[PDB]
Amino acid sequence: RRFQETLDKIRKEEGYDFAAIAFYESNKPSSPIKWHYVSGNKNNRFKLIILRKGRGLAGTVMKTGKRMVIANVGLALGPEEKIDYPILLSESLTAVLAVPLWYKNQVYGVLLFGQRDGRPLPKI
Ligand SMILES: [Cl-]
Repeated sequence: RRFQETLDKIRKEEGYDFAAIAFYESNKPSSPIKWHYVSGNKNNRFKLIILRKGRGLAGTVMKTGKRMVIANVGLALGPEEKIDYPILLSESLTAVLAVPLWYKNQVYGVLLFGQRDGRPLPKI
């Protein structure tokens, strides 16, 4: 599809190990947010991630409408506090960049880029 092919292209061209897109699961008022599309994923455990608004990497970006950058997960977060950003755990991400996706001044999704094994973030 359009989203999948765009996702694989940007991830490869930007020199990232992983990429994902989160959206609200449904139209329902108390709908959770979930990682819907992935590129460079090691497993399908990202599908176990259920985020309420304001929770996880996707929920935080969705709520604020502001990018989130973690240049070094090991320095920025305690190993125990990683459960608050579950994609970091299922995908063993060591650095992340998460940006809001906008449509007509409204955030509809979260685009995430991640590095593994201590590979630094390329220029943002
Ligand atoms: Cl997450």
